Amino acid sequence: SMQYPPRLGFGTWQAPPEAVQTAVETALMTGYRHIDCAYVYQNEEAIGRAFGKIFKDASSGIKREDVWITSKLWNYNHRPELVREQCKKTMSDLQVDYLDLFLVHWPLAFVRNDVGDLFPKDAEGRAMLEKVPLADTWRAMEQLVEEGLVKHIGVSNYTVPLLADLLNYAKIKPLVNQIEIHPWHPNDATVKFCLDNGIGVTAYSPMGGSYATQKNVILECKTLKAIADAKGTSPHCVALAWHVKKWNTSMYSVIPKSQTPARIEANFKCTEVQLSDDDMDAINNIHLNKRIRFCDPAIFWKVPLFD
Amino acid sequence: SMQYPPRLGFGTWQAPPEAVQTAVETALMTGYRHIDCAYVYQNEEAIGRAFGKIFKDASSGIKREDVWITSKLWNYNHRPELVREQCKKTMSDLQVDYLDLFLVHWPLAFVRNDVGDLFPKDAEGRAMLEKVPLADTWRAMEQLVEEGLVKHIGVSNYTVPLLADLLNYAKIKPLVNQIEIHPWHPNDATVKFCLDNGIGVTAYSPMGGSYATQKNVILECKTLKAIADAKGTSPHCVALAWHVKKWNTSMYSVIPKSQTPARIEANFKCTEVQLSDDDMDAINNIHLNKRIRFCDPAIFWKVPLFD
Ligand SMILES: NC(=O)c1ccc[n+]([C@@H]2O[C@H](COP(=O)([O-])OP(=O)(O)OC[C@H]3O[C@@H](n4cnc5c(N)ncnc54)[C@H](OP(=O)(O)O)[C@@H]3O)[C@@H](O)[C@H]2O)c1
Ligand SMILES: NC(=O)c1ccc[n+]([C@@H]2O[C@H](COP(=O)([O-])OP(=O)(O)OC[C@H]3O[C@@H](n4cnc5c(N)ncnc54)[C@H](OP(=O)(O)O)[C@@H]3O)[C@@H](O)[C@H]2O)c1
Repeated sequence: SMQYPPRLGFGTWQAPPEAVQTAVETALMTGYRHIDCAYVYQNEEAIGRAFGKIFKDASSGIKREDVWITSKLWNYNHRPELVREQCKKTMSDLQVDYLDLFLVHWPLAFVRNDVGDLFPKDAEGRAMLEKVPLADTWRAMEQLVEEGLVKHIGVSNYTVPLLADLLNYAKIKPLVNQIEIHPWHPNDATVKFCLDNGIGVTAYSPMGGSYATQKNVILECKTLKAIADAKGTSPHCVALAWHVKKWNTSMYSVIPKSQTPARIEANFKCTEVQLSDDDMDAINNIHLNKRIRFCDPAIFWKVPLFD
Repeated sequence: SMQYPPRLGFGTWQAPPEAVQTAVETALMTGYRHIDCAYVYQNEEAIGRAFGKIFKDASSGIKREDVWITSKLWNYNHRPELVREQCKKTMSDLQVDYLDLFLVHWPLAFVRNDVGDLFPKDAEGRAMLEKVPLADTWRAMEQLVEEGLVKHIGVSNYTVPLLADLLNYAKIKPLVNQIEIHPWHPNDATVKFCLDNGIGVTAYSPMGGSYATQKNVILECKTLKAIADAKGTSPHCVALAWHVKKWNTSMYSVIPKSQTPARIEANFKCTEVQLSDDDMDAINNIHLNKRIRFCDPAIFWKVPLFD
């Protein structure tokens, strides 16, 4: 019954196990119906406890089929024989029998070493990569849909030419591309390319995220704070409202994260904010003065995927 | 090699998976040889990546047999048949073939429901308990020693009468009792009872912990502050030095936790701190003016275990 992820979703990166169960419970009870997960976030079992508690309880008013659940194939599981195994492990942890969506997390194949390092690195701090064609990984992802383990598959951090090439050999097309989009990195050409080619888009770090002590770039933005103040809301909600007005299609969704119940609830009201054309112009100007790609493997893995 | 846990250990409660690997690696490389873990800390797999890496090759300089590794049976696994199952799971996560010590985490048997809630509570917010005699659980713990899965077994949060009764039914004696001990909760009568009966003692929250937002009571103490200042050290090293001078026996250990590399290294120098007899009297008087048991299930589970 859902064709694409619900427009307003909920992220789980960096939420420790001890916070994320309460966070997901709060999101679900607040009304979010799209939860973004990943194996590499090291918290799927805690999330699964939230799903089990809510979906098994006929009193919560929320059933499994009301919720879109996404997870992601980690970089060290790109060898085809590892794809189904991780899918099943992720589902077991999440206490689900199927995923709505399973993504290739990055177009980077990491070695899977004998201690199971999530981020294997050589002495220079560069990620240790494995020889796995992206098409081999994709074919393995397709088999998950054929078996019925997952309803849809997609990609994340794929660039235009990777998407173009995928479209030329995919038997099952990627449902979406999940990529970094926010007022400091609007990513317009790539979004348009996806949507023009019938691929949905999911905006990660939609409020600018928590990145290098980690900082929240949104807290320094005078433009977002001025619009928020004048409208009796938060800069967070103004950012989220900007996404959904800018790209007014059910094929585009946002996945804001908080592990703080008050913020989870407050962010859910972003759909009530009405931005003017002047508001949209002002926000669209932010990246002309400050443009930043935060989630850049050139930085943390010494692999310049986006160059 | 080790009859009792090394005196200076390292705790891992509340360390998220994303921080705890680095934390454990920092501790081991600094010189700690006692790592305190638990299933319920939701981070054993991350800790395992540290152990797996370090113990794989002699080139690290630290062999498995150089390190004392403790874990703990969670409250929902008191049913005898669940004890070995959890022991094996814990060990798989930690990437070890044996534990030096496996503890009964609490003398509370929680129900293990169909969604695996770690903290099952009723409508009134009270923990939901299961009918499992403590002696039944203990017999199942003894089997782990007979099989060779663990070298030693022990208890945590056991009171004097529970310990007396255990000594009377045990075929394998508990090696230690792990309990809350710090300047605000010196726990003298219980410590003395254990040691007098040939049961070791491991001091958890040795610096007063991070507890109800969460606060560190040690940073408001003018007594530890004045002594730390006088001796050119931290209140943290003074509190740790107090423990090891007060109870000067190989049977008594402390497990200070930090997920912060600089603090992990700094705490390890507590052994160089030379406290005087008047320093000891000053620290010993703190609980007369401020006595607090932080880790009290009367608060968070509505079960008054310590009353
Ligand atoms: N490669 C990938 O596919 C990829 C990469 C990045 C992210 N993602 C996904 O996208 C999700 C969202 O991105 P993100 O987590 O990077 O960043 P984000 O959602 O843009 O921002 C998260 C940060 O904002 C804070 N925050 C949220 N609401 C707030 C409010 N109302 N007031 C004040 N602070 C607020 C959070 O703090 P608290 O939590 O402390 O409240 C956290 O520090 C992730 O969780 C993950 O699911 C995917
Ligand atoms: N029921 C049980 O058997 C039980 C119960 C509680 C604890 N435990 C065990 O006992 C261990 C120790 O107890 P604990 O973790 O409750 O409390 P603790 O070790 O007394 O104190 C931990 C707190 O002190 C901070 N800290 C440590 N060293 C510091 C320094 N040098 N400077 C500034 N801050 C410092 C830590 O912050 P950062 O980490 O942010 O640096 C953390 O907030 C636990 O981790 C666990 O393994 C067992």
